[PDB]
Amino acid sequence: ATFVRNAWYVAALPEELSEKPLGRTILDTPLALYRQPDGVVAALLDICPHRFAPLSDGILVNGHLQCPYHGLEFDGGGQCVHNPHGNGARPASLNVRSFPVVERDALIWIWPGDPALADPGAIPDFGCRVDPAYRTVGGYGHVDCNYKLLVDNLMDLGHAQYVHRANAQTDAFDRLEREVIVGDGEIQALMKIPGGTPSVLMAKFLRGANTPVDAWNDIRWNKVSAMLNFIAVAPEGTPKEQSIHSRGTHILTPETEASCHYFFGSSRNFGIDDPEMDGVLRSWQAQALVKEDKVVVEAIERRRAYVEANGIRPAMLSCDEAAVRVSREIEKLEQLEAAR
Amino acid sequence: ATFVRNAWYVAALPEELSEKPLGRTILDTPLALYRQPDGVVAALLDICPHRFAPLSDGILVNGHLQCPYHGLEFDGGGQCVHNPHGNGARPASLNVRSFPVVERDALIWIWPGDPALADPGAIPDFGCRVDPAYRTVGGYGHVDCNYKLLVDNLMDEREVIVGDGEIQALMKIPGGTPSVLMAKFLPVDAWNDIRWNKVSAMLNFIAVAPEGTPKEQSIHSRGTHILTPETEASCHYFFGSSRNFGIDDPEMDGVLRSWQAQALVKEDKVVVEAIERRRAYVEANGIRPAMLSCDEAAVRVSREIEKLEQLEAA
Amino acid sequence: ATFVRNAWYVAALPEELSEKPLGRTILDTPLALYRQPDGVVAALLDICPHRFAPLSDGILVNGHLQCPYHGLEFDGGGQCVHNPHGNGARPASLNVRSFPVVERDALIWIWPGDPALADPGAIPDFGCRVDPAYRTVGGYGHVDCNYKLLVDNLMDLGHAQYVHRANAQTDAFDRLEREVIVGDGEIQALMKIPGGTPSVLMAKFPVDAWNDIRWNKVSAMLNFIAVAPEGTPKEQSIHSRGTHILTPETEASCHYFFGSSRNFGIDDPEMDGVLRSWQAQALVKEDKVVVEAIERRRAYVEANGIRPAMLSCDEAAVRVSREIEKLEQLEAAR
Ligand code: FES
Ligand code: FES
Ligand code: FES
Ligand SMILES: [Fe+3]
Ligand SMILES: [Fe+3]
Repeated sequence: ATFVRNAWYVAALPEELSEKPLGRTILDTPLALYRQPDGVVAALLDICPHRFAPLSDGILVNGHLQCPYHGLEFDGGGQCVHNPHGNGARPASLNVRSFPVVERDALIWIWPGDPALADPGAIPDFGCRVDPAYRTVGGYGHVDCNYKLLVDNLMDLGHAQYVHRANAQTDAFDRLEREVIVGDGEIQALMKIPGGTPSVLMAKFLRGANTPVDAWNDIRWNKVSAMLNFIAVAPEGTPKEQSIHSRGTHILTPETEASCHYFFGSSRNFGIDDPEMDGVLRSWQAQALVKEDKVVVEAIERRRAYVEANGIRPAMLSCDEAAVRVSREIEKLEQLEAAR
Repeated sequence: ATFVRNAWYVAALPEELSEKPLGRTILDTPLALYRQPDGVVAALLDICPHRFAPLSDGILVNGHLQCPYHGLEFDGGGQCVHNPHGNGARPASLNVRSFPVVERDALIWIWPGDPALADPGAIPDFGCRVDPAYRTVGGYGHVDCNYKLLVDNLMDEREVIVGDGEIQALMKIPGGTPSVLMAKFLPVDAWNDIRWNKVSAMLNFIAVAPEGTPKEQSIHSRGTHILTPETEASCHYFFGSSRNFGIDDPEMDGVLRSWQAQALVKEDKVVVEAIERRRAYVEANGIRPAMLSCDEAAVRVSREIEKLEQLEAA
Repeated sequence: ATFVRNAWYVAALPEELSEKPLGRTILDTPLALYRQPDGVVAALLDICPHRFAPLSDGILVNGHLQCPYHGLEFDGGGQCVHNPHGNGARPASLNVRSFPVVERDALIWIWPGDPALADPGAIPDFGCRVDPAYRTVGGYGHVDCNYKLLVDNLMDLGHAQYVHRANAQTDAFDRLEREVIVGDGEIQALMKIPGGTPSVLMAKFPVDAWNDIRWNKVSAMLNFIAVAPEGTPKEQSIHSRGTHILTPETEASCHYFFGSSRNFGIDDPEMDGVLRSWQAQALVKEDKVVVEAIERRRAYVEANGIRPAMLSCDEAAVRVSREIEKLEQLEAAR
């Protein structure tokens, strides 16, 4: 598998983690992820340097992760801090690899490449997730596809018109206005849907109001595979910036070449103290993201062998510009990294 | 990934198909099989030309299959007939592969190979299946073995008659014994014949009459036994019978629709699936099967298949 | 992948075998194992020479294994003895491979390698299993690891302080002493565990305990777990001699034959229960979970050239591992 290792990836949502380790593989690298007694998250290679047992099946002893096999103890920097055996000697050979972690924007970011190069300034901005003006709900999904298929999915949100038609179909789809803005390490795909009846989802945002609206569904990509969308709806002619909206976290992290982790969320500026609106967004996430999109991209992954064996290449449509530009940027990053 | 692609295979029974597409893989080729509003069956490659979504997860829009991902619509010839996006242009690059398909003898026949060579006149004759003189019932099953194993099993006064892409194994038993099924409709002759056509389509003839009687006027069933490879190690099995006895008996219909009664009893499925699991060992150790006297027809068939494979190798 | 094929392996416990065949794969070789009416065990390649059906799914007819598919019948030497078809001729091509088998010490040993070379004198000694002075209970487990991982597990029995902490803990761990003695195709790790409080298990039979293990090539081990009052001679201890015998199934899976042969409470059903409970919990659950997890990490370890870092407890396991690697490479280079 080719992955871009010198980049930050979301490995977990903070609420997934505790003093009980979580074993999760990112970029074909098995990790043991836990929150220490002092609250700091650690990420260790989930392979004990002694005989390769899963540290993730161990427990904390004195805030130190104890290997379940012969009881070596490790701190969050991977240092072996206790060896129960013989003279108890702890040479550097017993230290386990530790991965840089930044807990930011209610995300656990990990750097899986050269730890010397881990630069917190490179972490994409998802500040809305911790902004008290936004209400955020979301979760985790596992998907049996190459993460690039879900990047493709997200970078053409037009797919919602079909894949999510029961919730997302608009009668103004024929009048979509698209632009693509290309920045440095960042690409935006903008979509405005002018003058339509609100979709079923947008009508729920508005609490049933069914008169004509403008809607937007923009998305921002940052390398490698972190996206933030803007789903918004307002009375015709009222500015974007004044709209009720959800900024959607859509972040992918490769697991294996043919599987990935999907971290999703909605950060909304409306109905902030409304458990029933929470439910609308959670049920949307459960149906759209973890069911419908999964089913499409997992089917596409199953067709990979045929496509490759037969030299089949995708045929592009007018809606693909942003997805293609992103795909080419990822490929470029992949090749740059394969040189190092 | 060794198949004989240049041949007609059954992909479905007609009763499986409707305006809701069926996704089924034959010879490692995923198909979307559906009936258009005019009744006519279409068979498209189950891979959208845009981004490779399963067209079989789509629905018809004005009789045209719509990709479930971004809404490209296709006709039964695979032509893209609507592009929702932008200027709506439909360059030839948006067309999807369509397979030669013939509905005949209550079977859906598909040609997975070189479409230039697909001659509908070469489709095997299963006419009994739509002959009103016969009551025809049957069904479908899936098996986790190479189809050749089931062909071998099927093909096991004798005579074996060998022709070009057809082989017949005939057996007559004078003073023979009615099958349990037929006994009650009767000093008998019995017949058990089977006909193979390339690659894996068989029709048997199981019959009993008073001695003397033209086997053509016997009490008899003609059994449909048609295999289609799914992967190298799995197959589809279409079975059925066309009978001239008890034609209005629904209980008889029932037992003749049973997979285990008519096609493959569980104990034999266990055996053939186990044989498939021994393939790796057999190949690694250069082990070849040892044939018995009962294998004569199966061997002849096996050799013809291998020749057809070898042709396609280049 | 690479196995030591020229060696005896346990393929079954005798109690697993009957006139109903058992299909089991050893060293990537599928076998049909059964007991003939005269009591003699046969082991045939589980691939009918006709069309490759599992003979192990058939039954015996007049003491002969009958293929379930078209009913060829075979004797214990693999000779085809009946062909129900045609003239019933039995050409030599119908015979099936039969493997050398020795039933000894309440074990079924099979030689999967060059049959010219199978010397029954080479089978290691597990005589306690049929010694009237000992009571033996045990069984079979399947494990999704390469057998060498479970050899490691068994040869460093100081994982029991952690993996088996609920049953096997003892404070005296601080003060382990462990002696490795190397012999010819045989390695032992010995151990006094002195003056200590007994582990939960020991209590179920201040104490001295011992926990020795003997390995013989390829992967056959017998341990010695013993406790006695402080100051008591190792040899007057109540003890269990543990059968711990591994046989490769595939590159990444194995068969585990375990047993306890004890010299105490030998008429006592409650003790049977303590031992069978330990075997169930320790060997088939806890150790299984660890080694199966390590197996899953193999791809990463190999891809990244990672080598193990050894501790003071590892000598015996390392010596054994070196001997197996040596046998494995000695064979593949011929
Ligand atoms: S494998 Fe971790 S201490 Fe031995
Ligand atoms: S994958 Fe079919 S329209 Fe996009
Ligand atoms: S496969 Fe055993 S008798 Fe035919
Ligand atoms: Fe979606
Ligand atoms: Fe253990």
